[PDB]
Amino acid sequence: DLDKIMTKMKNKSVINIDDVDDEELLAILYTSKQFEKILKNNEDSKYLENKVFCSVFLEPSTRTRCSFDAAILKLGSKVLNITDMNSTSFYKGETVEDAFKILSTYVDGIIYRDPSKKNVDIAVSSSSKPIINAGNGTGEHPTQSLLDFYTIHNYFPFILDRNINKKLNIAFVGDLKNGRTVHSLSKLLSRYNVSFNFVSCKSLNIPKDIVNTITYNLKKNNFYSDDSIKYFDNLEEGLEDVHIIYMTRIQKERFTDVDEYNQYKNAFILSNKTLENTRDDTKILHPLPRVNEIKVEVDSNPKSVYFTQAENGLYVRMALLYLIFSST
Amino acid sequence: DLDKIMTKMKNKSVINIDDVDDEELLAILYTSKQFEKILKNNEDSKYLENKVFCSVFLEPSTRTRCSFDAAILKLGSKVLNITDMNSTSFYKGETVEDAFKILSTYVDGIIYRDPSKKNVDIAVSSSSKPIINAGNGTGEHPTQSLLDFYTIHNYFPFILDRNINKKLNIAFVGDLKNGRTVHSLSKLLSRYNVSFNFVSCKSLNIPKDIVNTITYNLKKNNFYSDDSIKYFDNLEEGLEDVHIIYMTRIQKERYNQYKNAFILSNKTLENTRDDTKILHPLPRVNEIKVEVDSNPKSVYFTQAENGLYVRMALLYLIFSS
Amino acid sequence: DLDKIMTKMKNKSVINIDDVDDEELLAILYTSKQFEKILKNNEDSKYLENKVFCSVFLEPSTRTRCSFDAAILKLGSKVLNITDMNSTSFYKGETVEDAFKILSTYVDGIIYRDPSKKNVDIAVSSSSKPIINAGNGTGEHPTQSLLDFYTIHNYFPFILDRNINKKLNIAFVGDLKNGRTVHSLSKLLSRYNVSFNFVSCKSLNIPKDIVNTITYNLKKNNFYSDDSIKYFDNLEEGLEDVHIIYMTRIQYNQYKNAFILSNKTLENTRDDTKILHPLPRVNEIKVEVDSNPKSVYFTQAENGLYVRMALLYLIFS
Ligand SMILES: Oc1cc2ccccc2cc1O
Ligand SMILES: Oc1cc2ccccc2cc1O
Ligand SMILES: Oc1cc2ccccc2cc1O
Ligand code: NA
Repeated sequence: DLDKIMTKMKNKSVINIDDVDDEELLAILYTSKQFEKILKNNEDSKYLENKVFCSVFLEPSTRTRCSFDAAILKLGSKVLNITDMNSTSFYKGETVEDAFKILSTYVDGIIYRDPSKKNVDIAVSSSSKPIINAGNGTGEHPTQSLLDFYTIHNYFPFILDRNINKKLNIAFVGDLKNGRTVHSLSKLLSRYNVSFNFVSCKSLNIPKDIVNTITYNLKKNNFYSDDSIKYFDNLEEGLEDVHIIYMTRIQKERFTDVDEYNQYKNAFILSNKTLENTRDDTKILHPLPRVNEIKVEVDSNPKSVYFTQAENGLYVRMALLYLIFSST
Repeated sequence: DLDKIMTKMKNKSVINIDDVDDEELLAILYTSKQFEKILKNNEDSKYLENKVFCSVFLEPSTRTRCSFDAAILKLGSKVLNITDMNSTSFYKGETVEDAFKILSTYVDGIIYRDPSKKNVDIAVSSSSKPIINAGNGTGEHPTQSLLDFYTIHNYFPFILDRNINKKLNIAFVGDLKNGRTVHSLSKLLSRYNVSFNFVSCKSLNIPKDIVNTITYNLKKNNFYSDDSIKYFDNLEEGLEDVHIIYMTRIQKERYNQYKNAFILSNKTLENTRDDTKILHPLPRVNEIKVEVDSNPKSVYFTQAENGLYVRMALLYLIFSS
Repeated sequence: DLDKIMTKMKNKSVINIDDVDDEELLAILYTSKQFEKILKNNEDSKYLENKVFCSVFLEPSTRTRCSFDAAILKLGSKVLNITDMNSTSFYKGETVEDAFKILSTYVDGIIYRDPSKKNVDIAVSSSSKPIINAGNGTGEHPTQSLLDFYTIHNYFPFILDRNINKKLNIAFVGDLKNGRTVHSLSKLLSRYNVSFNFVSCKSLNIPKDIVNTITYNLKKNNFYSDDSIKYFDNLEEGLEDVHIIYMTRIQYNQYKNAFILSNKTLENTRDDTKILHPLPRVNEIKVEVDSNPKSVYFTQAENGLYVRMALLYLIFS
């Protein structure tokens, strides 16, 4: 019932993936699928024409910012842009609360990226218009999780059924400790019948916090067992019997010590060889950009869908904006 | 007669607040009010759709640039942005006159902000398209004046009457020397029955030429008396019988002694008139304590919101077909 | 004719002026002229409405970036801008191939300015959408050549005829060595019946390989003679009997004052001669020359709007 769902979603801020419930998630997946058909047939996509947004990006994140701008403008809307290298360079003396109180009288909605946990939450309480969090310091990047799930669901639509006999097995590989994308998508997937392989070097293990949350979310639907969560330090064991391989970025800005960065960047390299004993239906995701995590040769392997995944982002962002901001 | 005033304003540049006459001021106010009703009722505000603008900002002024962009885009028009720390990084060898001659062949109009006084005036005489000055070295910021006036007029509509028995009293408080906002609004208010309190430290006093322009403008409508301009030292005396309090920003560039001289608190407001309204061009740092935001005398966030309506109105009047 | 040409040009990347052949040049010039009429008569110009572009400028080049944005927006389209000082801050660890692969799934076309040739060539192979090169290190600046040629063609339309009895004579003046704009436009003009006067100081001479290409092109269309290419030291000889004077930017001290165009120096030129300069100018043309009817360098800049509109339209409609 897209109409009941849309009334509920209208004017919603999306800050954490838990702001999206089951019915909203189905509305987003369905709407995303419509926009995919629309774009792929070169149909008119201007379903949100009279809106003006502000996109405020207070750290270097030009790829994410451009993804949101492309979705706004493809919807037929307009966007003005605030971009700065950090938040203090923009706010200067001014409080986040004043800035958002006024900005929100200028525009119909705001896309906000700020590594400060606190700033996004201040923004939301002071804004008189809906905010979409495009990523913040505290591990929430909801539109990424949504586009990841959309992508997963396209190959394995049983993920939505909550069928005790149809379990999806995913391996997360790389920086589990700091990977926000992993945190947020884990939280979402664990609402469904999903089992997890965590593959990482010791100092980049998945945090306890995330494991507790995954545990809680699986138990809630009686899908939690001792086989639900496995831990591995090598690909040959961790890649066995998974439907999805999700490779994280290894972010240089996160590892000061360049030797640590060099150790972690080359610990898990996906090649055609490391893929030989995976399931025939397995699909490889990566939020992008990559550096050495996935060899170029893998781009020709039909198991890889990480470029399709990034393209799916346009559809899913358009869908989310449309559902929140349309007057109908 | 809006139709007759719209023919007059079409393709007008707005550089100084003296480019706007009494009747044009009325049409801006009236048109701003229409945009306010439209926007408050969540309605379709595409009143100017087929235009392309260039916004040229040659000092850091992110907020003002976003204000204008919002107005343009909300009207249904388009904008391209040139942004730089200073004007020399942008012009480099090239004359302002060449740059504006060419730019004007690409767009329908130009919003220009440049800390140089002279540049804007060069730009206007070289441009084949209207220019809106969004603030310059010579203390002219006419759209700020317009929106300030609109906000004042909302609470004290008699300011338009030039009735000898209904005088508006305003205190400007802070940096009067370098306050672009103060110079421009004083020039506009002084065409009406208004008296002025200037509250500042010695180093930041209002320039004489602003005093001359005020005096000259008041004399011209017989509103000048020896009471018309007073100068104070402290708030308690400065704020005494004033319908409007206008706090300036006190910005670091132009300091530790200046920044704490005049902070508006609920204390400093106890012996103002019941009906006084507080304006501030924004952003605010410490000039007004947060407690004053709940005091119903404060209207600075409405004032900034009003700027959407007034900028939309101005653009509409100048650029529509 | 034009729908056939448009089907051909649809989805073309324009990287070098040699990506544009005779018939594509004709469609560009025709369509440019239609946009000129439309704009000058205040008519609706929204011929490309549902398109979203990405403008990627990886060196400072504000004026060229604004021209393309103006043309996109005048067509009724939208643009998102990527706008930093070098390419390494933008690519960081990502390959140019991955970056363009993904960006071309988000947008309908890309306007790209990068001083690196390697980058532009990888972009074109990786992009699933057409790219327009907005200028690069190597002097390929095709939209500048196109608008230069449009401007020339307006005053001397015989340039397109390839008539042995109607030759256009052009002088290029200033920094011929480093003046990209010259190299590119020379290559385009040498497809036609054109003779060249190169006016420069010793150290800023036109490169021999540009002279080789010009020679080759003139021979191929049977327009080459021993008068085809002349070399000069000075304006008084150089400016003689030329339909076009093209002044370069001089972008030093001694080498930037040698050829300044004044009303005096124009006294013995043809009455019909037109003065172009790709702009901005510093000292190369005196302000007095702006009033002289022979000067068209501001009309030339304005024409650039029409020409960029035309090219965008023809590629992306
Ligand atoms: O994930 C990516 C998104 C992009 C968007 C715009 C331009 C380049 C991009 C590269 C990416 O890896
Ligand atoms: O104080 C202000 C903050 C702003 C933030 C974004 C856009 C416009 C703004 C105007 C303000 O006065
Ligand atoms: O010389 C030029 C100046 C410009 C200024 C603004 C936009 C485009 C411009 C192009 C020029 O050649
Ligand atoms: Na824009």
